[PDB]
Amino acid sequence: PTTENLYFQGSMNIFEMLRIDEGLRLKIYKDCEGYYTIGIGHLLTKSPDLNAAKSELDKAIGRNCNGVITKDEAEKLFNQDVDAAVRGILRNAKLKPVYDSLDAVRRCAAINHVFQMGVTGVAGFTNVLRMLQQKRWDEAAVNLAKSRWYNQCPDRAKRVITTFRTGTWDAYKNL
Ligand SMILES: OCCn1cccn1
Repeated sequence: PTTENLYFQGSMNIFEMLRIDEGLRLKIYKDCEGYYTIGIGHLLTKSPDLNAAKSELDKAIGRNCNGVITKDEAEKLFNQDVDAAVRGILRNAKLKPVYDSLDAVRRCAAINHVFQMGVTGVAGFTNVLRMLQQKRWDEAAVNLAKSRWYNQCPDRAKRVITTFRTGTWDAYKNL
């Protein structure tokens, strides 16, 4: 690895990771599962009603947005959502021990997974959690690749799975 290559891991963190997996959109759009989303992976509602999405948006941002936000607002909402995912892991009796056992890079993958699926969804992956705690990385990655989360929307999940396998940031290189 070059001097520049060795600096790459210092440029990656949970924010940069999710920013790549979720993208950045300033107008309401439907994600790969058909759910109204905005910003950096902020799911507004699972309701099919765009008015519901707009109502949630205005609530979240605090002004009359009419379905559009600024980059600064996207970033603030993103930081709030990341904090929520971390807090959700740390207070959960099943996820905290697994998270604590992980290295720094896999901890980011854990937060990313919770950001995407929510706490109960992730806490339901009983086998994967045991595999991770036992450092069975290849088995964990194969099992994640069986999930509906990954299979219904592979591009948003693939990088996370690779990161659980390797504990490096390589899947986020060379976009
Ligand atoms: O995403 C599976 C790993 N994980 C552990 C705690 C939260 N997530």
